[PDB]
Amino acid sequence: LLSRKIRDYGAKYRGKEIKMSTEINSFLNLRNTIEMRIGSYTAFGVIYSISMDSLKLIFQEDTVLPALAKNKNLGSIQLKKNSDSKSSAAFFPFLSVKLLSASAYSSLNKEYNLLTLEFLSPAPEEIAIKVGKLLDLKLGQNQRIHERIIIDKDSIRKLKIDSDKAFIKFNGAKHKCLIKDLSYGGALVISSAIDLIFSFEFIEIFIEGKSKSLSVVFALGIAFDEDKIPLEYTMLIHDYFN
Ligand SMILES: Nc1nc2c(ncn2[C@@H]2O[C@@H]3COP(=O)(O)O[C@H]4[C@@H](O)[C@H](n5cnc6c(=O)[nH]c(N)nc65)O[C@@H]4COP(=O)(O)O[C@H]3[C@H]2O)c(=O)[nH]1
Ligand SMILES: Nc1nc2c(ncn2[C@@H]2O[C@@H]3COP(=O)(O)O[C@H]4[C@@H](O)[C@H](n5cnc6c(=O)[nH]c(N)nc65)O[C@@H]4COP(=O)(O)O[C@H]3[C@H]2O)c(=O)[nH]1
Ligand SMILES: [Cl-]
Repeated sequence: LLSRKIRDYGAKYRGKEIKMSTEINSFLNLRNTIEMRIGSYTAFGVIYSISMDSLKLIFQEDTVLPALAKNKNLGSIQLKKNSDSKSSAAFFPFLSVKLLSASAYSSLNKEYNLLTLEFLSPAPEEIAIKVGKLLDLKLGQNQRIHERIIIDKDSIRKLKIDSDKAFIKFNGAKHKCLIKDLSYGGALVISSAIDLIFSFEFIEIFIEGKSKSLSVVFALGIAFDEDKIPLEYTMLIHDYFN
């Protein structure tokens, strides 16, 4: 019944995911740090996204990925509940996984792998049913699923960007703007539907998007083109939550 609903969501949402943020971890009661075991080898990584029967994990390069290859691309992971507890009660049993895919990328002169891992036995049903509900909301595009990061003294310190200064380009002209908020999928900027390019100085990152709201200086809401978002931007937002 619950099992059946989870099987239906598995089929419906094959290939889809929910990116992690503070509010998602809170809802799911799932810590974002996770231990992988490959025989007696062990390493901690961070969850990037979760799906109905798989999840994506970030590790440093030259750690888990070669270790998995030596073990026929099988390992086990331990999900923990969203607390600092060291009690047995905070942990789910280790679950068997198999590596489906991996990519390589850079951050701050350090190299990382993003690993897609499939559960070889049922994920905890309490988590699976909530991931399916989040995927229903993502499909609908009727309400927000993630928090937006408001740009202020505290968040600018945590984000790996230097300031609130950015640029908006549209109709062959580039204007200054101030970033007011950021999220995985867009931004609100202030300055003085249309296609545009949002950019800011970084290690200039350019993101193509479309206007969604304007209101009066002018506050402009932007939806980044969903299939084109630079991995470096996505990881900047993920880093903020981690
Ligand atoms: N198309 C589009 N327009 C957007 C989007 N984000 C903001 N806006 C526009 O900007 C207005 C201000 O949004 P806010 O200051 O975040 O203030 C919002 C926010 O606090 C809240 N709100 C509305 N929808 C949601 C939602 O799905 N989730 C959450 N958490 N808050 C929401 O209600 C307030 C007023 O909402 P509105 O009267 O609708 O007024 C919204 C709406 O016209 C977006 O993703 N898409
Ligand atoms: N940081 C930031 N991102 C922005 C802003 N405006 C749009 N976006 C981004 O653009 C995505 C798609 O906007 P939508 O197509 O209007 O699709 C929106 C819209 O239909 C609705 N929605 C969300 N918030 C509001 C709101 O305040 N008011 C209204 N009327 N609808 C909202 O829910 C859908 C999904 O919202 P999200 O998952 O947040 O996904 C939003 C968000 O990632 C902005 O002011 N700041
Ligand atoms: Cl997502």
